Parts: sequence; structure tokens; C-alpha cells
Amino acid sequence: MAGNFANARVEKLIRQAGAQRVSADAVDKMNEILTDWGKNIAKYAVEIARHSGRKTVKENDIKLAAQK
Amino acid sequence: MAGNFANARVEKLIRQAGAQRVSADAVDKMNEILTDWGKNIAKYAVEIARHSGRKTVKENDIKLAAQK
Amino acid sequence: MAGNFANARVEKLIRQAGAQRVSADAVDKMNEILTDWGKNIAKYAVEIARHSGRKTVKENDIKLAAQK
Amino acid sequence: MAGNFANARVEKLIRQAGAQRVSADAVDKMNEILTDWGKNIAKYAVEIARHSGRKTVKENDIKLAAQK
Amino acid sequence: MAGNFANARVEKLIRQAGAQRVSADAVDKMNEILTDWGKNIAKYAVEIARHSGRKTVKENDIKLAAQK
Amino acid sequence: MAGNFANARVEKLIRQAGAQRVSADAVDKMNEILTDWGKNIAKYAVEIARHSGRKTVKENDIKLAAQK
Amino acid sequence: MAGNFANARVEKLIRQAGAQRVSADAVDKMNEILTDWGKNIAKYAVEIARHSGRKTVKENDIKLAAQK
Amino acid sequence: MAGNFANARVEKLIRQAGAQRVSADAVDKMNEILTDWGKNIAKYAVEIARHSGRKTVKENDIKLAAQK
DNA sequence: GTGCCGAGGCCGCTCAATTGGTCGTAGACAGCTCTAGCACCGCTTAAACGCACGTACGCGCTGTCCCCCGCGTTTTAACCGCCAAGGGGATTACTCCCTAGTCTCCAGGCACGTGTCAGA
DNA sequence: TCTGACACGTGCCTGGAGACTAGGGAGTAATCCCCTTGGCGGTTAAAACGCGGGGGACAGCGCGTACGTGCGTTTAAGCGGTGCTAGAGCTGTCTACGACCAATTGAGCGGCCTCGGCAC
Repeated sequence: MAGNFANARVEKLIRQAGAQRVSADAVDKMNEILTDWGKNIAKYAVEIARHSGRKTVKENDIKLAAQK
Repeated sequence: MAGNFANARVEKLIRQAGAQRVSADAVDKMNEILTDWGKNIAKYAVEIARHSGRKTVKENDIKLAAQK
Repeated sequence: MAGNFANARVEKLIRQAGAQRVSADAVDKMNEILTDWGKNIAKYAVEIARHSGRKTVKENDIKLAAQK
Repeated sequence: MAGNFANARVEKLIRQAGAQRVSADAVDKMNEILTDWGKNIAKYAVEIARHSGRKTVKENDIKLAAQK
Repeated sequence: MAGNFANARVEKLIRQAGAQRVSADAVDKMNEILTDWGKNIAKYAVEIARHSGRKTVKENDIKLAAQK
Repeated sequence: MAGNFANARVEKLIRQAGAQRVSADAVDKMNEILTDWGKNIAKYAVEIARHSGRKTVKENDIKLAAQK
Repeated sequence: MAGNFANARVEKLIRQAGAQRVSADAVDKMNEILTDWGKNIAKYAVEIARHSGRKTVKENDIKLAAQK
Repeated sequence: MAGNFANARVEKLIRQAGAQRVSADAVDKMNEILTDWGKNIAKYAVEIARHSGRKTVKENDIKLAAQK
């Protein structure tokens, strides 16, 4: 399990999109893709915060970490 | 809440990225951004499955949806 | 030229709509608008074919591409 | 034909979009869709000419019609 | 009021048409329907003036907006 | 006055649609056309009330008359 | 050329670096390579200043842009 | 000087990147860093020239040295 | 590869917005307890999905050839454009009309009950 | 020709039916000035016309995909159930934010005298 999110909560996202059936391989690939894109946003947010001088990552740092 | 993921699980990802302190507003904003990108991948993946003539969303459908 | 369709054939479509007179700049802008919308339908229809596994773009692939 | 444009010129647009093969039934449906959308832009364009009191349809009339 | 017109005036029109008695909900529904159709005529009339190259909406613009 | 509604209220509706200036003849033509279309809806609502047996024109009778 | 520094100075660096002889095309190619790396450093340094909330890029901005 | 390149030209590069202000000290550090990176490329280019047999460093030697 | 020339990299205060600080101060959270979950396992089950095979249908490629159509170029009809002189809409203050509000007395709707239609 | 949809018959309901406001705002008269025609005019153009010829629509051959479908394999959806986690949130204390205001680097003009092209 390389993905951080709860498998069932990722599955619920794909069923809410409209899927009639969702396979375990699609839940695990989705969890892995959302964990990877998350870790890219998080690392850039930590860097933005440090450049600013705050020890705390805030909403602006995440919004500014997205749109990279 | 605006995002589907568990706040503690999104926060855990931001700390793992390197952040020493994380504002709840950063966790909620991060969760909202991952949910939106997830719902776009899932809606495109459901559409790939429907076009394939297959009812079950599979691994290749998440890969193809995330690639473009 | 800016678009694929024949200028005289795009002009014929504007005169059949009712125009008493048509300026060549209006024929070119119409040809450009119909090519641009055409390439958006054809690209999405080639995706619908590739997703189906089929190689030839069939009538249903154009119908499904146009309803979006 | 119900479609107005030259079939081979509509086919060329689908092969340039990327199709490895194009069915004669997909050429006909594409020609019909581009003719219908063309006639709606052209009926709206001949209209903007009569409102303006100008007898000749010009670039601005097609540009303003395409915003519908 | 959901519609723009005077409720007492909307009711006076329904009674004048022949209705022996009138529901207050019938008055509000009539006012809403007349306001929607009114906004459609006015939006298209403002466009007729704009395309005509005039700032003032004139009588003919309401006539042309009503015929379509 | 040519129509049953308040002239200032008709004018206000045209300004709310976006008109930069509104001619007094546009107000009178708008009041006349909204009076006539309203009287047609009311005539069918009175017919539907007679067919319903309830003499008090009801909110449903207006909806059915507009849907004539 | 590709870099901001004078071609004569870029060539002088290559000869001082150890070049027994230096072609004019080698000087231009070196200047272009240094300019590309410099543009990457400059873009990251400007971002560093914006995140820190300082209008003036300082020695620290260059250090932070160089290590990451 | 801390770098072989013209300080004014290094500062001009930072300003061209969009800097609101470029500190003279940041200019010296930038010139030093561009000098070092350029010297590394030049050293590899001289090694590639020795291996090629041609004593005069050519454009290809610079490309291979930057790709070291 | 070689010698001069014509800028321009680097000096010089300058003036002040920028770059530093220290202290006060506020709304934050980390750190912990501990309840009530979503849950990720566990079977079953039987519903797709993938894979093979045989068939036929409709795309390719190759002609093919004359139906369109894209240029010129001539003639001249709309359409910008522009410059008075007109009409008529924004403006406002005002006065008296109407109308949502609402008091509140008054007879037309809406369930349940239940009997009637109707025969080639 | 049968079926169960269709009609009165009371009894209970709340809904526009009326009054009279009473002041909000819908017409009204002036006048100022800015759009709107509107006319001559000049240029920008579209429309007719005839020419060649590029290339779009057929024809038949042939062969490779697409379909359909028989069946066997591999599952995802049931949901029953043990539990490991998310969260709520009470608390202590600190990391933002903020403003006071000290030092001074970088804007700013501009010119001294050092060095990358130009010419070929």
C-alpha cells in the first residue's frame, strides 16, 4: 500500500463520479496517483512557507503550492 | 466538509512532506484540492469505461484518465 | 488557408441561411470557426475509438463526441 | 446529401485529428453535424446583418454569431 | 414579489379575462411567467439595439424581439 | 395607456435587462405585448377552471394555460 | 548571446578553464548553456523573494535558488 | 571580481527575469555561481576536445561537456 | 587575427523605502484522552470480462475523369463617415393616485362515502 | 363483454372575499444637451462572368478488421463482523501578526576611463 488515503474513501469518490462497478486495481492506482500529486503539492508548500519564514504551512501556502 | 478524504490522513501527508506545523485551514484546503482533481480523474475514468463497453472501472482507465 | 472546407462551399451555406451579400472576410471567419469545432469533435472522436479498442472511427464515435 | 461540405474534405479533418481509419458513415455524420452548426451560426449571422441595417454579412457578424 | 409587475394589476388582468374568482398563488404564478417572458423579450431587444448601433431601445426593437 | 401594467414597472424591467436608455414608445409596445400574451394565458386558465369545476382560477390553471 | 555576460568574457573563461584553442561557435554555445541555467536560477530566486515577502533579491535568494 | 562576467550584465539578467530590485551582493553571488557552472562545462569540454583529438574546442565539445 | 573606437561596467553621493530589528500581543494550535465509528479484512455467488474462433462487411488502393471553384477583373452598389439640426430621454421635484397590508366577515373548495356504467 | 373507473352526497375547511387605509411611488411638466437621423460623398467593397484544372465522388478488387457468440475464468458485490483510527475538543504556550523606527542598499542621474565588438 504505497498510497496514504483510505482505500474505501477513494472508492467512494469513483462511485460518486458514476461508476457502476469499481475494481480494486482502480482504487489502488487512484490512491497512488492522488498520493503522488499530494506529496508534490505538500513539498512545494513546505518550501513556500520556509521562504516566507513561517514555521507553519497555511492555506495560502497550499493555494500557492497548487498552480505550480 | 468540501473534501472526501479524512482530514487526519491529508494532514499526515503534509507532515510527511516535511512541514513542522500545519494549520487546519491548510489541511481543509489541501483536501479540497485533492478531491477536485480526484473527481476530474474519476469522471474521465467512468467515461473511459463506458466508451470501452465495460461496466467495471479498471486500472488502465485510471492511468489513461490521469495521463491526459 | 485557415480551415479545411472549401470557401465556395462555406459561402453557399451562408447564402442559403438567407444573406443577400457575403463578404470574403465573413467566409474565412466561418471556415475557421467550422474547422476549429470540427477538429475538437474529431480529436475527441479518435479518443472514443482508441478507448473502445476499435481502430476505425464509426458513426457512434462522432455522435458521442458531438453531444459534449 | 443532408450535409453540405465535401465528404473527402471532412474525412481529411478526421484523419488529421489522428484516426487510423474513418468509416464512410462517420464522414456522413460529421458532415451533417458541421452543416447543422454552420446553419445555426449563419441564420444568427444573417439576423445580425438585418438588425444592423447592413445588407452584407461581414467578419464581425460571424464573430458575434459564434458567441451563441 | 418574484415577478416585477404589480400583483393587484396582474390580478386585474386575470379577472378582466373572465375569471369569476382568483387564487393569490395564481396571481404570483402569472406575475412570474410574465416577468420571465418579459426578460426574454427585453434581453433580445437590448441586443437588437446593440447590433443596430444605438444606445436607446426603440419601439421597433420590441416588435422584432417579439416575432422570435 | 395601451396596456394593463404600470409603465414605470415595464420600463424598469427593460433597464434591468441591460438597456442603456429606454424609449417611451418601447415601454408602450412592451406593455401592450405583455398585456396581450397575459390575456391569452388568462383566457386558457379560465377555460381550464371551467373544465376543473373549481370556479376560483388556481395556481395550477395558470401553469397549464402557459403550457397550452 | 544566450547569457548576459560579454562573449569575449565567456571565451576568456573557457580558455582559462583549460581550452588550448576555442572556436567562436563553442563560445556562443557555452554562453547559451550558462544563460539557460541562469534563467532557471533567476525564476526560482524571484519566487524565493515573493514567498519571503521581500521586494529586493539578496545573497540569500541566490543561495536558496541554487541549492533547490 | 567574484565572477568573470560583467556585473551590470548579470544584474540586467536578474532584472529581465522580473526582479522588483536586484541587490549588488546578490549580483556578485550570481556572477560567482554562473562562473563556477560555466567553468565545470568548460573543463568537461576540454576533456572531450582531448578525447576527440581536435585541439580547438568546437560547439559539439561544449554540448557534450554540459551533458557530462 | 588584428588595431581602435564608441559605448557601458563600474564609481560617487544620494534620498528614503527597505531592511532590518524588539516587544507586545492574539488566535492559533500540538498533545493528550477516549468514544464511536468507517473500515478492510472475511467469505459466497454468480455476473461480467477476456479469450478463440468463424464470418461477412466495409474499409482500404487504385484508378478516373469531369464536377466544381478559385482566382482575376470588370462594373458599381452598400456602407463608412461626417457634420448640422433636429427629437426626445435623463433629469427632478411634486402631488395625488393605488396598492400591498390587514383587518375580519363571509360562502366557495377538498376528503370520504358509495352507488352506477355497460354488452360484437 | 367484463371490469374497476366513474359520479354525486354530504360534512369540514381556509381561503380571497370584502372594508379602509396612508404613504410609496407611478405619472406628470421643463429643459437641457446628447444621441439619431440624414444627406452628400467618396471609397470599400461584393457580384457576374468566363477559364482550367485541381481534386472530390465513383467504380471494382481484395483482405483485415469487428462483430458475435460460446464458455470458462476471475472477479466485484453483496454484508457479517473485529477492530484499528479519525475526531472532538480541553488545555498550555508559542509562532504569526503587527508597529515602532534604526541602518542603510538599492533607486536615480550621469560621467570616468576600461574593454567587446566591427572591418574584413
